[PDB]
This record gives sequence, C-alpha cells and structure tokens, in this order.
Amino acid sequence: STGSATTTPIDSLDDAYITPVQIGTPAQTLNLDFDTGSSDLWVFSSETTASEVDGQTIYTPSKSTTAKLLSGATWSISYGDGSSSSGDVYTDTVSVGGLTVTGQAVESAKKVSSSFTEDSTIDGLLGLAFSTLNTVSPTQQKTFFDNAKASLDSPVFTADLGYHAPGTYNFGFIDTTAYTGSITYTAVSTKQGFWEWTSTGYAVGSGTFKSTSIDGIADTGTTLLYLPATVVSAYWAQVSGAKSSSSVGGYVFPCSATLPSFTFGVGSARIVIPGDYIDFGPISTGSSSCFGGIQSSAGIGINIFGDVALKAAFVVFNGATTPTLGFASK
Ligand SMILES: COc1cccc2c1CNC2
Ligand SMILES: COc1cccc2c1CNC2
Repeated sequence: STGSATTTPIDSLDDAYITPVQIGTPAQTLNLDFDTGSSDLWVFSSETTASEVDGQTIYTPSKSTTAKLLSGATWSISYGDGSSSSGDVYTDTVSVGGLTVTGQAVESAKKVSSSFTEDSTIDGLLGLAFSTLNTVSPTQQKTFFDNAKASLDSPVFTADLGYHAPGTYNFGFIDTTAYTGSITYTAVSTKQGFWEWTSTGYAVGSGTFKSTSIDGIADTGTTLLYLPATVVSAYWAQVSGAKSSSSVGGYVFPCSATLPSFTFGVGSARIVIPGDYIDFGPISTGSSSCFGGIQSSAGIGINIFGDVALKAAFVVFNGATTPTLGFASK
C-alpha cells in the first residue's frame, strides 16, 4: 500500500504545515502537524478543557463506531518550546492520503498549553520520530508510520515541504518526479529516538564550503534551522545590521536586507537554502526589524534541521531495518 497527502502552510510565514487526517468511522477529518521530532499522535477532542479550545476541529470518540478506549492509558508530552499537552487514549482507524491503519493509538487531549489553544489552525500532532519516544503509559504505543510500515510497498515516507506553498507527504514510495538529480543517503542514529544525522558542513552565500561535522535532527515540527553559534554567527555577519537580540530571543535583521543563501552538506552533495527562506518577517506588526530563520542551537542542546532546511529538499525518511535519511534538491 501507499499514501499521499498534501501538506499546507498554516500562515504566510510557513510557521508550520498541516495535513488532513481521517480518524474514526464515519471519518472525522482533522488537520494535524506531522512532526518527525516526536512520536505521539494527539488531537483536540470532545474531552479537551473547553476554555482551552478556540477554533480547532475536535475528535469526538463517542461518534466513532471503531473507537475503543485504551483502558488505563494516559499520555503527557512537553515540546522543545515548553508547550505541553496530556490526556487519555483511544484506538481507532486512521487514514492519511488513502493509507489506512486500524488500531492506531489516538491520544485525546484533556489539557493543552496556551500556544496550542492560540493556534486555531492545528488540530493536533502526528508524530513520525521513532516509537521509543512515544509517551503513552503504562503501555507505549507505536507511531502511524510504524503501524503502517509492514503494509507499505517500501518502508519509507517522504517530506516535500513547500516554500510559501503546499507540499506533500508520501508513504510507501519515492516519487521520482518530485526531485532533481539524485538522492544522497546518509546514516541515522536512532539512539535518542530522532532522525539524527551528521551534515558534512556549510557555506554562506557564494562563500567557500566549510567541511565540518554537524550532528542534528531532521524535524518537520520545528519551524527554523538551529545550528552551532559559530555557524550562525558566520551567516549573520554577511547581513548588514543583523544582530542577536536577547530581548527578541534571537538574531534579527533589517527588513530591507536581501539575505544570502545557506548551503548544508549531505555527504558529498549540497542542499542550498535560498535567502528568502530565511526571512521570517517583522518581529512585531509594522516593525522594520525582521526575525531570522537561522538561529543558534546553543541553548537547546541539539542542532535542529527544521522546516527552513527541510523545505529546500526532497527528504526520504527510510525506515528499513537500518534507518537512513535521503536528501535531494528539487
Ligand atoms: C528544544 O527543542 C527540541 C529539543 C530536543 C528535541 C526536539 C526539540 C524540538 N523537536 C524535537
Ligand atoms: C511540534 O509542534 C509544536 C511544538 C511546540 C509547540 C507548538 C507546535 C505546534 N504549534 C505549537
């Protein structure tokens, strides 16, 4: 089997991407944030504290003839920004782009933190990291991809995020029309439960490529590109007036600037992020200071190849017995 679903930016900045997912019988369609940096499929639901729902579409398990409470199971998760959610668990039928999993753990939110409430466009998350990170207790649950894998034509999914435009998540096959050149594959460590890999270096604009190993994670659920302070300083030094602002929380730059591109290495291959992808717009409405899309990882403890990087590539998440990642230009 295979599946194919369109993923759409939630706003004009590509702050996140939502993909429609069918849950239950009859189907209830929710728009979920596919997150290769976590491993829980959780949704706003009829159980979510009412004051914490503000426009999201909710899953109502009582209206699904295939929903079954997973007795005794609870979940609770905290994300990189300090946001969080928690609740109980059902199993139900879940379909993505024509690919159906029965008995998928659907984690029903009883509580969500303010950043989730305030984003009416995201009805939940669909985790695509390794199932060892799933937070369900006392019986850990498998991700949608893990549950589908044996049925797929090939044990893979691909992320093809758009720049200010829709893109695609495919399950079970590699669309050879979706990229240019060849896909370069690189080793993955699953020891932290992430799609963790080592980039071979970087270049800023038309500058020379610096060969240096940068370990990081391929994370569709993080907006920006977080890299070591040395790398990020080298990038923003090429932008007149750019500076790191503690009050804003990162590098900012004059909105009048034209940003240089940023290249990262995948083995001997190179992925080029155009400068426009690094512009995240005014820090507040009407400001002439703009927020940068490349930021320091120094406070985070890990480098993160988020959407800014991933959207410049066609990305293969290969879930074979020995997982690997593939990147192609497009
Ligand atoms: C602080 O941010 C982190 C840190 C570790 C792992 C992840 C994130 C975001 N998604 C996965
Ligand atoms: C992984 O996705 C995350 C992570 C943290 C906070 C938020 C999202 C989506 N909107 C708020």
